[PDB]
Amino acid sequence: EQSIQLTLGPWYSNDGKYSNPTIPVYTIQKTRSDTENMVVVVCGEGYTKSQQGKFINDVKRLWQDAMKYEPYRSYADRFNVYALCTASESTFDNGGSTFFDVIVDKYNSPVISNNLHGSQWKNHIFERCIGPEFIEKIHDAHIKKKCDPNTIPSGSEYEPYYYVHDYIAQFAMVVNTKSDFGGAYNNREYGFHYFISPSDSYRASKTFAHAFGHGLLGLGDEYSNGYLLDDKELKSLNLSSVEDPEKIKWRQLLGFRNTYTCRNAYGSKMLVSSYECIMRDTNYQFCEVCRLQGFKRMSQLVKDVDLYVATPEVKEYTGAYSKPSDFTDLETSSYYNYTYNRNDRLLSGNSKSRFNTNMNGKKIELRTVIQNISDKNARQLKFKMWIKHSDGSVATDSSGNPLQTVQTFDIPVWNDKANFWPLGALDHIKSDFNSGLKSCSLIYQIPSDAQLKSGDTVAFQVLDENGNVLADDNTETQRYTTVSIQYKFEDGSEIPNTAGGTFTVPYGTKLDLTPAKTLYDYEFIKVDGLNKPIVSDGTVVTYYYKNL
Ligand SMILES: [Zn+2]
Ligand SMILES: [Zn+2]
Repeated sequence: EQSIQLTLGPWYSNDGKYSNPTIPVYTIQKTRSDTENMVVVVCGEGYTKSQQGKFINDVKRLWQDAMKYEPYRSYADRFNVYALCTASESTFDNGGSTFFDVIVDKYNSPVISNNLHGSQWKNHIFERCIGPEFIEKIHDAHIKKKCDPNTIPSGSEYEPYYYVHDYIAQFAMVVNTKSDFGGAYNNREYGFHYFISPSDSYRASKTFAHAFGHGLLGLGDEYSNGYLLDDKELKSLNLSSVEDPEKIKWRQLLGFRNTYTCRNAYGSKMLVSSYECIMRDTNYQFCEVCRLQGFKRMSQLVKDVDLYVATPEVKEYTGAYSKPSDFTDLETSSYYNYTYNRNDRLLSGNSKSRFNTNMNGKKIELRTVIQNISDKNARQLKFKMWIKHSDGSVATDSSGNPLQTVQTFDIPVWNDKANFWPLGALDHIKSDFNSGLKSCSLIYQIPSDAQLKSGDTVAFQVLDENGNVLADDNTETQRYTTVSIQYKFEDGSEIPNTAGGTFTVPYGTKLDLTPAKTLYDYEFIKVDGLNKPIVSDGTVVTYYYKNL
């Protein structure tokens, strides 16, 4: 009941096998209008018509798994996700005719092969054919197509299609295979903004999250080689060749969690902020620099986000890794020595129980990084830190004074926001990493006469100007809860061409999103499940739309 139709001439289907395809559209997630959310369009490669149920379930699995990683998780309910059921004549492994002519080259890179059947512009199909039709028929903006992609253009072959990657934040192509491969194609000046990953490889979800890190978050491969020249140094979001810690772009993050600049290989001139990142090796999480940069990138596409508050940490303050000269050795072994030293001093998250009665007279530091997303309003955050007894009470010194401290930090405006992948940008040239960025450190001396008890821990809060708690000592290990979204007609029927997925949120989160006025041509009636704390797995939020 919901589909788009394409007209593919010889440049896109030279053998005529997909000259006029009908493509069913499935909505996996639609929590707001497409103008308010980041739109993700996923197509299938090497799935025959009878395998489209497998494709939709594969897209839901890979998507739900990608949304478990920060920074994507912080925006999980701000994406609209659509699965386009592109049918191939053959499965990918059987090797016959497929919708996207994907081949795996000698370097294990998956590519759309224009020369497989002579379709000269096959790898331009997303922005010249699928994108404009989807943006006209399905996307809430309903932008009319203005170009015929099968006729010879009189001017630029690229400029008429630049709008496609502003309405569609990302194109993803999932290949029906167990083969292990991954490929990201980002070059907006030449219309490319898609990636190719497999449905069933041993690391399928990890590959998907990594490739999405290039496409959506604008991040580079952290296994990259070479010395970055000035233009490449300024352009890169998460790589650097600056050996001086006083000048490196991410100097404010040094010593925050596992952030210690190091070479990405022996003798390498390419430096990374952490050796343990998914952008270098798919077995890891996103590093703090990738989390910050990716959060900043997505804030440009969903503009109701005001602040980034990295999860604070508490460590015993010994003086180690407290000044730039402590970060001059860039060997990978120096990164690992740094992480062992941090483990030995950690007093937060899973190491909260490492606080003991021998902490009297010792200093402790509450540290985090904050990014202001506003280019207009400066912010003031208040940090509170105290020593709390196992029975909730606040520990005191030998005179009855509580072992508590407070500090206020100013967060400057993000003045350079227009240079950081704003909506409509074709590239990234230069940006000031420190614009709107503030590393916050509260160093408190535990009194020599502190009355410490067995089971005491460090408690803390980060508060906004109105006293709202943005983060606390329970944040790092807080439970996440699974939410399921369902789409129904007024009579209770599941809306055809919907395949409602799940995402996770911090326990107690109140979802406050304005539902889209329409789902396909159905008008919104009501929603059950919003503006109420999510405190159970399998919590269902049901969106009701009126049938035609
Ligand atoms: Zn990569
Ligand atoms: Zn990283």
